[PDB]
Amino acid sequence: KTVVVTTILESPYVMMKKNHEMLEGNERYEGYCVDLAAEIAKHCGFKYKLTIVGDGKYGARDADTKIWNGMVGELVYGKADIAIAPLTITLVREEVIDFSKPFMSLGISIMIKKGTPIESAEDLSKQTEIAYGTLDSGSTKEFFRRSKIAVFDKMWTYMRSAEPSVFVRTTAEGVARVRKSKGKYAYLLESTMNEYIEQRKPCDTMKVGGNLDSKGYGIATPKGSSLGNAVNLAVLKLNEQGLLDKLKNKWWYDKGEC
Amino acid sequence: KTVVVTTILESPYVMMKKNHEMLEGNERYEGYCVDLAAEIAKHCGFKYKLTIVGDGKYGARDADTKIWNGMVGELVYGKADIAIAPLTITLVREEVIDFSKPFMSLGISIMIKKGTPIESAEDLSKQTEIAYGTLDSGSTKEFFRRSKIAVFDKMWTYMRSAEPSVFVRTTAEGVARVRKSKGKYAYLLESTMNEYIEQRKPCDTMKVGGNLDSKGYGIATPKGSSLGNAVNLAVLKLNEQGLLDKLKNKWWYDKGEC
Ligand SMILES: CC(C)(C)c1onc([O-])c1C[C@H]([NH3+])C(=O)[O-]
Ligand SMILES: CC(C)(C)c1onc([O-])c1C[C@H]([NH3+])C(=O)[O-]
Ligand SMILES: [Cl-]
Ligand SMILES: [Cl-]
Ligand SMILES: [Zn+2]
Ligand SMILES: [Zn+2]
Ligand SMILES: [Zn+2]
Ligand SMILES: [Zn+2]
Repeated sequence: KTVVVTTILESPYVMMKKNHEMLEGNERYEGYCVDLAAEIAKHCGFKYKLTIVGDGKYGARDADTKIWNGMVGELVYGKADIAIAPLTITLVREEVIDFSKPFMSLGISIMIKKGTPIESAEDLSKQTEIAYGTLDSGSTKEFFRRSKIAVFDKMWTYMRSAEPSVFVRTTAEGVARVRKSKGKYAYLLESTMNEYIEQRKPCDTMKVGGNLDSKGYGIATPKGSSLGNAVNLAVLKLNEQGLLDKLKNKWWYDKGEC
Repeated sequence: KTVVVTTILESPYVMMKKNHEMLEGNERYEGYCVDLAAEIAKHCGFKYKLTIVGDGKYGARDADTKIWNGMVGELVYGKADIAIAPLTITLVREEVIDFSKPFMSLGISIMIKKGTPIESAEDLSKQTEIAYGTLDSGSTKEFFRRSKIAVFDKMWTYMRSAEPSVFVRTTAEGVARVRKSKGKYAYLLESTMNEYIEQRKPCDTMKVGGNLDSKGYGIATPKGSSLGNAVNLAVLKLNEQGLLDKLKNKWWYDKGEC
């Protein structure tokens, strides 16, 4: 009866509360997606258990094993009933899981340390002094891996073979690498996160250029899941009444520091 | 076998070619959605007939009759198999028809004649000198009609009773009214269209303030339609390979005039 919700620790979507070690269950977490799960759960009338993805990944299909990892894997293999997280709706995932209409719109963007002489993807692609990468097992990397668009194909060719590896295991590590590389590392990630980090101390990073592509985050459920149909309508409802915009302001700007 | 596609004449989505009177069938039309239908049809392998919505409306449910009009009505009542147009994904429509993942993201925006002293929805709502309205039988009007958000509820209260009526039957009429009202009429419409018009002669209008809400356009099919599942995957594919961004640049900017 209790719906298992898989998610991933990613600020400001899901964060441990400062005093989480004294709390149990869902109360240990806070954030935009934790607030969103709370809303969906009560408006849809069900009990749920928030569970952090074991491997801490969003989800990609291994070429060798053909196995899905991350949150996508938890849904594909029956470990979770719904994923409420900043999970990008993409063709390859849509073939194996169901997504609700987008609860948030965004795009791939470039994060640089302030002062870095880069203003766009074209600039990055036509130079080597500034290394750049993205998150492993995420949609951004798969976007670049499968892209045949000139500029993006060139960036992928560079990234897939760059040494040291330009890929990071977590967004936190990518941001930390941008902050500690003295302008020599640019990080490709979704605009929403880029925007979030831009407003967090030490305020030493910035989003440059426009978005490279346009995507959306949706709540995901196993293919042909009964719950998915209802959740999709619940998300549409929450959006129309301004709850999602309200949540965005609360977690991005009301808590900003720059 | 031939899929009936309902659409609406709305530049730059669907426009009659200059020499359409000498052409027949689908060849009479051109535009972003005509290009999009052409893509979906060949990548999904089907013949189709583009058909303009009889009443020229997007679709709303009459309170008295409870009947759906516009393109939504054509799908609900079996007159068309798919609607390929700038049809906004909304809760009330989602209850009766199926939408693909968004092929375009946008939001409600304000269109004003250049020079009009209005910079936001709050400004409009706290004054009466400048009348403002939206399109009848569209999602923007239903957004305002059902909204309980303070500012939007106040604007709806004003609009529903304003005299002369602030509602227009077509986007063309709303834009014309903005252009001929000498700053005394502001028009609420989706940002994509606002952006389009801003780049068309006489270049006397402009989009002001940020978007009031965030929405998406999806391709619509009758509920539980087999075609919908496949089209949704086709749209996801087209987006990932940059066809939609390519189409946007072609119909909005490559043809701009301001
Ligand atoms: C963590 C986040 C959200 C900033 C992100 O930034 N670049 C990405 O690839 C992702 C993950 C992506 N949303 C997904 O679902 O794989
Ligand atoms: C014509 C267009 C697209 C500019 C528009 O602008 N305001 C609206 O309500 C609509 C129609 C809407 N997209 C719909 O589906 O009802
Ligand atoms: Cl490597
Ligand atoms: Cl009236
Ligand atoms: Zn609620
Ligand atoms: Zn290496
Ligand atoms: Zn094609
Ligand atoms: Zn009247």
